[PDB]
Amino acid sequence: GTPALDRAKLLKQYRKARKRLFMFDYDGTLTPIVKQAAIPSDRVLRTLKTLAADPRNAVWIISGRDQAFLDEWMGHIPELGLSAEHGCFIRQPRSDDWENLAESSDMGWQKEVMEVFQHFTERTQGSFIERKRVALTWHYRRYGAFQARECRKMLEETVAKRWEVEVMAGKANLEVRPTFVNKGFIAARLVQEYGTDPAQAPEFVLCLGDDFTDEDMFRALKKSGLPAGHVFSVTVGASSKQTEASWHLLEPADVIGTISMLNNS
Ligand SMILES: [Mg+2]
Repeated sequence: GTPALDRAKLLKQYRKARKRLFMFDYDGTLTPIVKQAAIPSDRVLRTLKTLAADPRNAVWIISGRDQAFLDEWMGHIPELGLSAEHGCFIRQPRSDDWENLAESSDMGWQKEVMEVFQHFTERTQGSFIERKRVALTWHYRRYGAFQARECRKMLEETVAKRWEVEVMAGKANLEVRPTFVNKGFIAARLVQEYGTDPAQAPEFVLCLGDDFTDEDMFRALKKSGLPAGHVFSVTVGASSKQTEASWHLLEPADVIGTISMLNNS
């Protein structure tokens, strides 16, 4: 559990900070979860535009949403940093260049993953491989769970040992993906971009998200080296929710309200 976000504490550090960093998950955080439906309201867009208008602020939207979604709904706010398709497409603040991070990355790890995946596929009836530009996935929905543990172990003693890649399990599913698709990696990278000089660090960081993928960002900020009172990791959810975050807000409405308070600092 966490205490409710201390809004006075937040506002005070915001006003004091000369550089500020915002990292926002989209779905469930800036807007409610719904069953292409979750388009951003005018209020959300206006609030983000006003926040990004301040050159002291670096404002990032970090989403698994398709690149076209973020581009169409938020691209017109030029100061926003956009991360789409789980970290696969990035648009820096004030850049009109979308970058494809897969084509920048050495994907040489895929061959060895395919080798390990073929080994287990030959020994696990009904299993099969799915190949993407970025992620390689071993499906066993059709013993699976045990084989997946064996496979996970083999990937760890080989592929993961020499490639910046991480192993992710699904319900009946083993996926292997570059570290750059991990939100914690993305958050760590955003902070590291300010350099190692402590006087050039952001003095205010607000990091918001609503589910397990966002827990990685909160964990990453614990390793940032930033002064405790400078970082606000906030989960969107119940007060009783176990989280790596330090604070909670109950609903996306409370998120937008909180940003609105800052906009009026
Ligand atoms: Mg979310």
